Amino acid sequence: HHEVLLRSTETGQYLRINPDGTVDGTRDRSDPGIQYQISPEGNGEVLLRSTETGQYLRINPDGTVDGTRDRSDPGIQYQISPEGNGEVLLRSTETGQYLRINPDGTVDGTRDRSDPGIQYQISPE
Repeated sequence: HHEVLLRSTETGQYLRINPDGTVDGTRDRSDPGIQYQISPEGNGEVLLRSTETGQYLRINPDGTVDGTRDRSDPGIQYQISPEGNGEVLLRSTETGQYLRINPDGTVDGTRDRSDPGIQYQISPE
């Protein structure tokens, strides 16, 4: 299905959207909530849709991260920005916040371009 995994370059943790719409990080490569489809929006924007539950990764204005079913719900548009050597940043267009996965497996938004938790590998399933 051309699914991809979104993996922290820092810790190797995978971004997971859970059936309850919560989002966190896990090392469990077998978890069904870590597969995504990149949804082209055009103009350099994409949505990141969890395949198991059809939810889009959302970064909320308050800096919290969760999932949503509704593609018009803002906060779900991203710019995938290559850094080099196959590492990328995932920048939410609405607010300009980067998607951050922290070493403890919590996931939130940040503007700190230097934070080690905003770098990802995107790999084919």
